[PDB]
Amino acid sequence: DVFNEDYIKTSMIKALEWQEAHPIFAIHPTDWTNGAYYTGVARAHHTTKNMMYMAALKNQAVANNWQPYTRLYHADDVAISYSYLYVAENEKRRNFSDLEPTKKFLDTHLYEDNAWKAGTNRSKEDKTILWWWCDALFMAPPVINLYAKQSEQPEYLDEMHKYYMETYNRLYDKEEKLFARDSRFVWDGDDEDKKEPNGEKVFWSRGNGWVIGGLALLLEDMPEDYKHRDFYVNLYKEMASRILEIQPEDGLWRTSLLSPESYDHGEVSGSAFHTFALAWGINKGLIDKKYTPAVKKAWKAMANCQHDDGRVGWVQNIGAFPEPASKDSYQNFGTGAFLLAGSEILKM
Amino acid sequence: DVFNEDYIKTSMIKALEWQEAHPIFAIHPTDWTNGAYYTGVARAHHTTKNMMYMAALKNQAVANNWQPYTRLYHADDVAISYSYLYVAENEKRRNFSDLEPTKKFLDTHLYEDNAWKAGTNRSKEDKTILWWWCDALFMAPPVINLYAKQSEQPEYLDEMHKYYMETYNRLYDKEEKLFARDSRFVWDGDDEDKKEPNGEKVFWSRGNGWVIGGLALLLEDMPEDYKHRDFYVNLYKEMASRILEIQPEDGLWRTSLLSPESYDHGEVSGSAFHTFALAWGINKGLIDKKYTPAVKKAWKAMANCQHDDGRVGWVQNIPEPASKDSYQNFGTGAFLLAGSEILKM
Amino acid sequence: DVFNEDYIKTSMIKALEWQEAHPIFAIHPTDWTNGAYYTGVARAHHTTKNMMYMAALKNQAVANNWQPYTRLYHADDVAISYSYLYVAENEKRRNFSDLEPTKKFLDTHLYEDNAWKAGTNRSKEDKTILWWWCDALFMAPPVINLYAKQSEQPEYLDEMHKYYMETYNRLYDKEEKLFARDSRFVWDGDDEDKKEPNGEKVFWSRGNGWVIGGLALLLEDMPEDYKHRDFYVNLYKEMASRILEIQPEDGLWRTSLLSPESYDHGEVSGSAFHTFALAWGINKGLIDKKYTPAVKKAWKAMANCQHDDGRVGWVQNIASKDSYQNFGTGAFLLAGSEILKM
Repeated sequence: DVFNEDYIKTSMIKALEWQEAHPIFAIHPTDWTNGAYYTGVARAHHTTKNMMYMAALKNQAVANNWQPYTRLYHADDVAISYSYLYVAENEKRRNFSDLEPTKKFLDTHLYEDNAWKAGTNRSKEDKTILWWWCDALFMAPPVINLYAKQSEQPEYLDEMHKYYMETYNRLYDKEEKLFARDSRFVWDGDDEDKKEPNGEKVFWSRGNGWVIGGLALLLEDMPEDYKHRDFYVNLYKEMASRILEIQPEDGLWRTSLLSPESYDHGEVSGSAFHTFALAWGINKGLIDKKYTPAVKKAWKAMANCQHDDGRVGWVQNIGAFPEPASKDSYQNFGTGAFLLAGSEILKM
Repeated sequence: DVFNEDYIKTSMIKALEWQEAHPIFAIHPTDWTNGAYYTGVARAHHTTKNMMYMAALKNQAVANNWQPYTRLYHADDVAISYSYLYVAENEKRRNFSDLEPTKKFLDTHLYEDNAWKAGTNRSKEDKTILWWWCDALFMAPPVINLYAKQSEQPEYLDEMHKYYMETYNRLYDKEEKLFARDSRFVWDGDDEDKKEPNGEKVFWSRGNGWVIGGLALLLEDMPEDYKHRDFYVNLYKEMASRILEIQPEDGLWRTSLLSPESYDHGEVSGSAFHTFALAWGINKGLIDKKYTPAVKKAWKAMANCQHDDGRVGWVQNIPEPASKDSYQNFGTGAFLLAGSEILKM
Repeated sequence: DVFNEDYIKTSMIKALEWQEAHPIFAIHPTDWTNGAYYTGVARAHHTTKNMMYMAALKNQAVANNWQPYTRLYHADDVAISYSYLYVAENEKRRNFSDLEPTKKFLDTHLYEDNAWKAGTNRSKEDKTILWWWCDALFMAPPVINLYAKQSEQPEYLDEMHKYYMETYNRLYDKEEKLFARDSRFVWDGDDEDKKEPNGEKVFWSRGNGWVIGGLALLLEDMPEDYKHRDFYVNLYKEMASRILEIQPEDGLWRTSLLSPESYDHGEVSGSAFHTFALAWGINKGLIDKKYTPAVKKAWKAMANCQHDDGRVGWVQNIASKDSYQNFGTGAFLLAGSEILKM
């Protein structure tokens, strides 16, 4: 019974236990894959207050010495600080959490020059603004926002806004209400554009999941009266509206948003970010309650991809565009997304 | 059959496995929560000799670089050295274990001045002697005894005894035969005496379980001829009689010793310390064998609170109400201590 | 149903998950027990390509900061570098893998003097050549061989061969086609001779498992035209023919190879090394096809010693249905990794 509150809490614990027994990273335990994963752990804790989530969060923060990863120009490398900030706020204990290494990262990232800001890169991926790919909008903005809030330094939000607007102005497709992953996927309108197998624009489900899930985390903690809030609220509603509209019949979004018929089964990690962001918006009254059944159908479909031992399956491995997954494929960020969806499904 | 030797062994291993897969700490892997946990893992090893226990003990000792935690005035931060001392004795490898950080801790703890010894603290907790709260008598005394034993330096015991007597003189209720947690729970006869709803003095089950289970560990290894040994033996027998006398009908002590009716279910960690200390005393001949069925009733109750995947449940946190899913690493340690003695009965 | 491809892949994943949940070492996570274990994990990845094996390999290499253990004269302390070289080759990723600590170890191990090379030791074990005990032939040669291959430095193979020949000249019993563990077990025809309860020479199953397993790994990656290759092929063929010949009825080698009657039950870790090496050679064409049933029978007997939760049991410590070791799980994964390919 996938909608039963104890079912959902037990499924969430089992997903945590499975992933804790299978640690994984792309390049380091402090990298974006674990940052996204522990961000989901953090929200699962926020909803259930179960000590086991907080144990895992504290475990990893201590093991990593409260360090972000080390490419200071690189948004991916600060995603882990969300978990650090969350524990610092929610574990009231002196001589324990340390936010200095996060502060140091953010100061360099935001205020120091680097090759990406300088716009001197000449590659296909076009690495000529700080956040030149859409996934960055999950990795850095929610951390800068929670940092600004906890430290009472609103100026970080201004710097966040400047870079978020650059990404938005480059990659947000105003006609389709979805983000291209990077400049390669923006159309010039001719026979050399990158297209899906059915000829449509490429909009990657997890790619857009990062953005919309980043919006839900952002709006969760951004001040009510922040001077640019309306910009974020409206982007969130526009993207939510499209994602709802293109949700496949069986409830799971495919890895390709506009060419879902290219895949035989839906993909869990992008679907989990959408279900998180959607359930969040319904719970906050930003999205009409009549959308509850669509958000529940996704939840049901993802719940049925979870193995008896807790593994969250049907997750596409690391990438930058639509690719297949299978029933045993997993990743820590995919467990993280499932934990995010569950943490909001529980509040409906 | 919860009394079958093979049932108990497989239960204890599952409790270890489940806790190893769910590591936890209050402030650090070397903190008292882990020191109590791995002291239960040490005693499980000592009874069963299963290589799985010793693997887990060596893994954390090496991962922690043999260090206790860092507040050298604080008995909680040396609890972890019990496991280190146990590995140094029982893992037969020269040049593997390092007891120097434990020695550095004990020398500063016992011989150098600090603000708790100075007596100037003005808090409600009254942190005006080294071991100003009763739980400290599980954390430091058993480690100082093992250290004194392996170093053959009995002066460490004399120093242990001095501080142990301060805690006993402040907190042991000679009429009730149980310990108050700290000065706040000691009655002065005035307006803010702390009472249970039934009017009785407040004695915490796990608080007393730290003390009596610490007494069993101490007497396990203290020399038969130590000058002060009788004092610990009679303390142990007095607390044991009272703890037996107040045991609830279903086997499990509640979090409150003199007001069990304030809780709707028994609590596992305190009960496990009592069960360990009581079983140990029966096996050593300090407690009369007629008390076996009661010790056994407690083991059965706790064995039924273990989940199928090994989780030891009904453990009150360091607080949310204790529930069937609630666990702690020191609760799994206490369950392993109990099992380690039930096995030898 | 132990021969089905699926049963085999899921058994190996269970063995991995059980071992990963039960970390163990003799003295350090980078010691030989773990080197053996991760070497099985790397071969399981090589056959299956399952991302789970690679996550475990990457995890331990970063946790250990790519360091072998610390006695540079000692072959045991470099066994963990096989997994590091494996990751470096197979995880295509910049500024991630580090082979400098392995290179430093091998340069000192192979090219600098030490007390064992100097020949001054005067004990029963006779620690007077670099690799004075046969297990060292699993620990160091495969790592040297893989380092030589990835660095394009065949001079490392030449130095490997010098030390391998020493251990061969001392410890390989040419009439029995098996290795003695060290000089204590070699006969000189006096009362000091060590014998089994039945009068036979002592040949240890795991001891020999290390050698023949080492030889499969070595032959897997040594260039085909390497000038010393025939020595290694011939040795591998001789050992494999004998180990086939002495394999007990129920499929499992006992701890003692010439006195299996001194034990009630076979032992898994040694068996799993034999099974890996024998299955490897059948697959490579070095061993006759007709020996498939004998290797299949080993795999089945081993498969039946795995608990439901993945534990590989009946492994003698450094033996009972419960007894396990990390290098026993490693040997099980090695065997599986070749059985899959038959």
